Amino acid sequence: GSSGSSGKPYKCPQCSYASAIKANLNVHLRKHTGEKFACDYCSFTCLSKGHLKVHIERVHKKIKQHCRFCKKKYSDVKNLIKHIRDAHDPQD
Ligand SMILES: [Zn+2]
Ligand SMILES: [Zn+2]
Ligand SMILES: [Zn+2]
Repeated sequence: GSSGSSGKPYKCPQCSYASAIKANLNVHLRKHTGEKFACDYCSFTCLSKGHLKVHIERVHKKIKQHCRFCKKKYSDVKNLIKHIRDAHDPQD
């Protein structure tokens, strides 16, 4: 085999786990982490829901949007909903 000798230097700070590879320690620590809260507007993720609120309140507040029925542009997603409820209503 082309692999190196035994010893498992890369060790977990939280449990008895060890490996010979840094990527195996990185992947293992993902079990010990907190909850991932994802953004509703981008691929962003956070371990703190209060920082995720600030991310949306700064990055995705008064965000440009378009209608899925008439392709009209809108200045806020909340303004687009009122347009869909008036012009494209679900009969419910
Ligand atoms: Zn561990
Ligand atoms: Zn985002
Ligand atoms: Zn529309």
